[PDB]
Amino acid sequence: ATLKDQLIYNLLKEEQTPQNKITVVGVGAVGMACAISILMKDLADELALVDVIEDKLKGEMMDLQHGSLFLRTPKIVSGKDYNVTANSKLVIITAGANLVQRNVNIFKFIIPNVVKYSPNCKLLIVSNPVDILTYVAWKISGFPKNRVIGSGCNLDSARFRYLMGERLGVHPLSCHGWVLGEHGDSSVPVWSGMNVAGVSLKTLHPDLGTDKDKEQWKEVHKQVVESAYEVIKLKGYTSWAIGLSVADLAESIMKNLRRVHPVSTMIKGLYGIKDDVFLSVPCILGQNGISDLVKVTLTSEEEARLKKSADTLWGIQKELQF
Amino acid sequence: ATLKDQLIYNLLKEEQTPQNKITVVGVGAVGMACAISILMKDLADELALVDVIEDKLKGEMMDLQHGSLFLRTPKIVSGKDYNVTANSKLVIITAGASRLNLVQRNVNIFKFIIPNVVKYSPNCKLLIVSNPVDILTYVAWKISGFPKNRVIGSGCNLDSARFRYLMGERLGVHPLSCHGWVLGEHGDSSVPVWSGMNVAGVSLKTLHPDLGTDKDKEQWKEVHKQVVESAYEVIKLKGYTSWAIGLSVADLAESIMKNLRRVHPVSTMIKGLYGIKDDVFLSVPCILGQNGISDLVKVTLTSEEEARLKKSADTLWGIQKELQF
Amino acid sequence: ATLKDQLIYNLLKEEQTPQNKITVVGVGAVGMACAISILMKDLADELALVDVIEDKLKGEMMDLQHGSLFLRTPKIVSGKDYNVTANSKLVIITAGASRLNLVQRNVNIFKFIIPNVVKYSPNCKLLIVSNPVDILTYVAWKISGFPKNRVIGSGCNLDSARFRYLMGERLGVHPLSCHGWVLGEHGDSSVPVWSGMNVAGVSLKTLHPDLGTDKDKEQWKEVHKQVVESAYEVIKLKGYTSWAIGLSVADLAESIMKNLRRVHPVSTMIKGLYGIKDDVFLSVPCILGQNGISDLVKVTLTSEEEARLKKSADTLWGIQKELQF
Amino acid sequence: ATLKDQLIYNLLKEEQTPQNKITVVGVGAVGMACAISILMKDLADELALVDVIEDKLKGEMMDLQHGSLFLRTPKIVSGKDYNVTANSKLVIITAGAEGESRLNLVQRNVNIFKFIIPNVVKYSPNCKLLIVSNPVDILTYVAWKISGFPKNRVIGSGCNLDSARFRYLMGERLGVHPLSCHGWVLGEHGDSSVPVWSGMNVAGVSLKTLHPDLGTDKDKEQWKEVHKQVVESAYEVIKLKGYTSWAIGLSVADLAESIMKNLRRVHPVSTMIKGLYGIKDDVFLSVPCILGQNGISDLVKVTLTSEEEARLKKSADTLWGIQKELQF
Ligand SMILES: NC(=O)C1=CN([C@@H]2O[C@H](COP(=O)(O)OP(=O)(O)OC[C@H]3O[C@@H](n4cnc5c(N)ncnc54)[C@H](O)[C@@H]3O)[C@@H](O)[C@H]2O)C=CC1
Ligand SMILES: NC(=O)C1=CN([C@@H]2O[C@H](COP(=O)(O)OP(=O)(O)OC[C@H]3O[C@@H](n4cnc5c(N)ncnc54)[C@H](O)[C@@H]3O)[C@@H](O)[C@H]2O)C=CC1
Ligand SMILES: NC(=O)C1=CN([C@@H]2O[C@H](COP(=O)(O)OP(=O)(O)OC[C@H]3O[C@@H](n4cnc5c(N)ncnc54)[C@H](O)[C@@H]3O)[C@@H](O)[C@H]2O)C=CC1
Ligand SMILES: NC(=O)C1=CN([C@@H]2O[C@H](COP(=O)(O)OP(=O)(O)OC[C@H]3O[C@@H](n4cnc5c(N)ncnc54)[C@H](O)[C@@H]3O)[C@@H](O)[C@H]2O)C=CC1
Ligand SMILES: Nc1cccc([C@@]2(c3ccsc3)CC(O)=C(Sc3ccccc3Cl)C(=O)O2)c1
Ligand SMILES: Nc1cccc([C@@]2(c3ccsc3)CC(O)=C(Sc3ccccc3Cl)C(=O)O2)c1
Ligand SMILES: Nc1cccc([C@@]2(c3ccsc3)CC(O)=C(Sc3ccccc3Cl)C(=O)O2)c1
Ligand SMILES: Nc1cccc([C@@]2(c3ccsc3)CC(O)=C(Sc3ccccc3Cl)C(=O)O2)c1
Repeated sequence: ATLKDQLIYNLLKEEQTPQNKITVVGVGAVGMACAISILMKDLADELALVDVIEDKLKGEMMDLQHGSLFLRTPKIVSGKDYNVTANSKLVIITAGANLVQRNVNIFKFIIPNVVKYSPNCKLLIVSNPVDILTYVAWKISGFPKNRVIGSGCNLDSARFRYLMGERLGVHPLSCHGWVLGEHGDSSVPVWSGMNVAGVSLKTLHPDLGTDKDKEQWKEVHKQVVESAYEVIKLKGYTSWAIGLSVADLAESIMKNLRRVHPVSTMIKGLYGIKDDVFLSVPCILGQNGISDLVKVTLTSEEEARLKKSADTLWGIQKELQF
Repeated sequence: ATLKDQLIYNLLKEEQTPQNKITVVGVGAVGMACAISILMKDLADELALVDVIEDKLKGEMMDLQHGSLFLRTPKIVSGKDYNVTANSKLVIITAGASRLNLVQRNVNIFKFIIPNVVKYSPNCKLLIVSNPVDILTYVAWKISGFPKNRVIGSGCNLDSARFRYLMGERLGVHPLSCHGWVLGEHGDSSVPVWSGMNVAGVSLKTLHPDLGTDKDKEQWKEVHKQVVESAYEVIKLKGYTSWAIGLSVADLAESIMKNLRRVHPVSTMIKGLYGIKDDVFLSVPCILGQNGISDLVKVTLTSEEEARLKKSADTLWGIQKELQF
Repeated sequence: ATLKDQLIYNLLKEEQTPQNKITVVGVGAVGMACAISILMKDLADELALVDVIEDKLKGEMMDLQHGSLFLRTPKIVSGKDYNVTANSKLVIITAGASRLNLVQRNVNIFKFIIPNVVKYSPNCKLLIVSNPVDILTYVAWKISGFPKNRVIGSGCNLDSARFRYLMGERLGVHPLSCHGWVLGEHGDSSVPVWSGMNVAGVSLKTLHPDLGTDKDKEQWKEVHKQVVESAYEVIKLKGYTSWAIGLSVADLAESIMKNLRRVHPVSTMIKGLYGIKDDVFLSVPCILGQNGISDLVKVTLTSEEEARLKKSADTLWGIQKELQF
Repeated sequence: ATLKDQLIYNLLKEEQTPQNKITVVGVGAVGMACAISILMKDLADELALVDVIEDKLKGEMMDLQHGSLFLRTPKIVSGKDYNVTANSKLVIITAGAEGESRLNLVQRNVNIFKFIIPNVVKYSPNCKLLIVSNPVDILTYVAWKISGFPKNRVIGSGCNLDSARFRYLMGERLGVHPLSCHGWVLGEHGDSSVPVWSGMNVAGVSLKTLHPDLGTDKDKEQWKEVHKQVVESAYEVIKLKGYTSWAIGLSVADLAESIMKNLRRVHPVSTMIKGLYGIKDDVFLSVPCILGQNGISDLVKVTLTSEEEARLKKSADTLWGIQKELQF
């Protein structure tokens, strides 16, 4: 008899399926930071990694497996073939190649393959331009709107709260503030909702977020955009902050928490938007993905900025060939 | 008054010393993996990062700070100057660069780092990750002037973790329940201690006396060979290794910061054991806590195992006695 | 020689002291729920338990110690003598029993406890849970002689947590995303701050102007009424409350031990606010960290809310001025 | 429109069948310690509590729900009716029943299980059953017989706590964390448990090899006292506080973690041992078992000395003696 058979008596060999499986597509700095953060948060019983660069993919999988002793995710798998992703509860897309067209072409291959092996999964899109690519994943997959989630303004809001926390000398967890709309350069800081312990900063300081503000709090949102380009300039890419923010969304979904996050969802029917566009609003996240969304009261200016983003996104999206 | 003063009334300005500070020196793939793993394990109330590449260092610090909302480490700092590292409980060194020439280049790097670390955190524990780890732990010990308990080498911690992963894969059991120790010199010359390999206290060697020999039909020696083979394979495939070392270092940091007194295979002063008479650092199971290595486990080794550690000690001392401090 | 000496070689026999010690005074249902929650959150390297009932105290300590394999707190100690509490960073008081006769009995208990706590941990933060919490936080502050930042009352922490649970149930949103503050005097006379009630920064009062009034067709005033009613209902149903308070106390302990600077509704010296001139403790949002309450949030209250806090401060002072120290 | 409808736009009202649900039957000190430990370890997305004392059950549920802000288990439910337990992955039985007969107390607990087990099976036919109620070895057998479940899905807490206490005591003597002190207590849970001296080690270094007198009466250091103290400790906690709760709750949550997360870690739990150590009867005894999503998929075959083998066989004979007389 083998040493294994001498040591262990088997009761049954019955075929089993993962109960809390997560797949990460694209093993670049973003995908790998998502992976390590998900692993250290014990959110999955199985992690699958997919990429087109086979050697890097194998190396990344092996490196994570070598740290198994320090984790509570018993199975880590990888492959170019999507059969490794079968029965995933959540599929995170961090894969990426004007730039719009080549990322749409990457999705044309990825999304049907994801849908084939995990037809009941929630899709979480991180790849940029995130608002266009969440629409692209929704269009290709044929999934209901609740199961197609864009990372959207989750990171923008996290950076905003970090900067707010630094100015006030308070932990970001206790500094509330929402950055909504189009992810990136065109995002909207909702000044009316910025508060500490339910105390509105705008009520205390009516000049908040205006050019007349002597303390120039508008700079806090300007620094959210500036910080992102600064990190790229300094280290060539960003990874840690996005990975942590994605694992926070993954936690709400995997644990059915029904916490509210600023993520990209199909906004048709709000703020005079009549087109099939995805923009960030506060969404309730759980086991069914986006089950509900918060209807934020926006000022005329804020509403106009979301409508302008929606018009620009639809302008690009109506010319898209699938 | 300012909006801050309108919103918040201050009771005291008194800002005390950080109580559970960790410093990571070198922000390459290894140091950053150590950093993220330490952050996600809530081991520090302050994290300091140091490197000579100023742009990369700032970018890495900012990227970690941007994830603050999702962490419980309220202060993340960085700088080329070691004043940012003041009052660290633990300092992790991952900085580094013919073989005697390569080691000498790391000695010259350590000649700059170690006095600067000692200046700002004289009571810290030093955790050496930089390769060749056994030699560089000796170098850090020699330069710092610290007692042996406060100078810890990552040593065979990763080698053992990989061994347990491979053992777990062969047996269909979680690595946490697969016990096995890889000791001695970190890397190619490490020693798998076959006598201690067990599941639930059941010795694999007692069940299978050929275990770890060339006459073994199942070739369990391949499990230790795969520990060394895997490391080169990861380098070939992605260019470096990061995740496994980062996780293993954070596991050591946890025992130290939380004074757990768990047993880990780390590099310590082995003079006085296995006929070793030279000032060399080799991995043995050590009890880790608030004062670093307080104790070590005296593993019963066979004549062959003892000879391999003695040969490693002789080779290490041969390189060490020629180094310029 | 001994088996221990054959197995383990000792490097140093250095006497060490805990770096993150927490003491719980009173091992009743509340005290023990605080201890298990603190243990499962890895907040302490040492946990000390104190009580006057010696058999129950020993039994509780042993029961916790027997679960050590599943915890990361290496030392659990207990005793009637306060020498077991020496060098505590945080001391949690859950000890205690006409309503006025009751207060004086708790004052008598505190006259023994507080000097003993101060003697062995002069630099600790005191966290008062025992009822009437606002009066007993004042009593602990007066007896200890500690600055106001190091005397914290559990106050409206639990009231706010229950409010957020009830708000969450009505809206179908996790309590973490349902923001609402219950301030002032803990218990029956607490104040729900309707203006701050929000989800994602969207004011419920702006959306529903009748919120918190008798005109309200949805009767949101019942949410605050149910916070008070729930507490008496749990007592009626199981005889005491433990789990919710223990979890809420461990959340405060986390901000203090980890120097998080998160904002919590806790009882603090409110003299100088809302026209209050007496030495009384009431709940306001406080920034909690390594120095206890370093700062407080100045909540804009309506004239009605301000009047309720002033009436509570007058009533608390009325009881306080008659206490014998 | 309601304030909720003004604030929130609903995408779908559809509620999925429970995905990672745990049920705790019996809300005494043991059940509630299991419940708080499971909650603080984020093992379940839904926790169900069942008991026959309706007021205490409601009070315990409400108390846990009031701490929701500090937890990541979004749904806590309770009831006397087992419809609240539907689709549980794992069902933990802690419900239990002045000097009566040995067979008398067992039959009282058997009567309770005759009501519980069919109700559990009705609403969660595919669950894993984890038995904590005493006498655990007999009651795991009873749950197995009544349920009709395959042996892999019926797990007894067994010697999990005995081993945890042993490792704590070993750790205290050696000045090492219990996580690094390895040692197995097997067989019959409680008074008749077997310390496996041959497997006692630190870093793979056998204590028995270093100290051949280990676990014998001639031992000058009396290491037998470490196992004697495991049994003595249990009675001492009962004498001092009236019951035990924290240690059992933590040990049960550790088993729940391996099952819910399919970890395949090895634990000393009670399993149907027929076919081992000359045991021919349908009895449950503790051996190291691999725990995962299908419950006990495998077991470790520990080499026992003649004396150790004899003690397990004597336990098996005693347990079968009681079981063959039980009225179902
Ligand atoms: N939405 C947000 O808040 C943030 C988004 N990002 C985005 O994340 C994306 C990725 O960032 P990086 O990891 O730094 O890029 P990267 O280029 O380093 O990694 C991308 C990976 O995708 C892979 N890939 C390409 N085509 C593929 C295919 N057909 N199937 C599977 N994998 C494929 C590549 O081989 C590559 O490994 C970018 O689009 C970036 O803009 C980054 C930070 C924040
Ligand atoms: N002992 C073990 O088990 C393992 C050790 N390693 C070792 O970790 C070390 C680092 O690995 P990588 O991060 O991939 O190398 P790396 O070259 O990518 O990073 C090294 C960093 O050290 C910095 N550095 C150089 N001189 C410095 C100085 N005087 N002060 C401060 N920083 C300085 C560099 O600028 C660089 O950022 C290597 O020596 C490697 O062999 C890696 C895996 C496992
Ligand atoms: N502020 C809040 O939000 C909440 C406060 N509470 C309060 O917590 C307190 C305790 O509750 P329980 O644990 O249920 O009461 P308990 O009576 O069961 O426990 C109190 C313990 O204090 C001990 N004790 C009495 N005198 C002592 C002394 N001089 N030194 C040390 N220990 C002494 C007792 O022996 C007893 O074990 C009560 O005052 C209760 O009102 C409970 C829930 C919430
Ligand atoms: N196996 C082990 O290692 C350990 C086992 N235990 C055992 O756990 C059991 C429970 O301990 P305690 O909580 O202290 O006892 P307890 O008497 O305080 O609690 C038992 C609960 O079961 C309930 N119950 C009774 N009949 C029921 C029924 N037909 N359906 C639902 N619930 C019912 C009771 O109402 C009661 O609330 C005991 O049998 C004890 O021996 C305790 C410690 C360790
Ligand atoms: N790994 C990687 C590679 C390329 C680009 C990036 C990017 C990037 C893009 C432009 S500047 C930084 C991708 C990306 O969307 C973000 S967030 C962000 C970007 C611009 C403004 C405001 C915010 Cl919050 C970000 O922080 O990083 C990351
Ligand atoms: N990031 C980085 C860069 C260069 C070299 C390395 C290295 C490396 C060296 C040669 S092959 C891999 C450094 C290093 O010592 C290890 S562990 C290791 C190495 C060889 C054999 C057995 C073991 Cl356990 C390891 O895994 O990684 C890492
Ligand atoms: N363990 C124990 C024993 C006796 C009394 C209590 C008490 C209690 C007191 C009066 S009614 C319930 C102690 C106590 O202050 C609380 S919180 C609370 C109490 C009353 C109203 C609103 C709130 Cl949020 C509470 O929930 O529980 C607990
Ligand atoms: N809650 C409660 C109520 C009554 C009895 C118990 C009991 C008890 C039984 C006899 S002495 C203590 C139930 C029980 O099995 C245990 S473990 C145990 C018991 C005896 C010896 C060795 C061990 Cl490890 C234990 O620790 O506690 C618990």
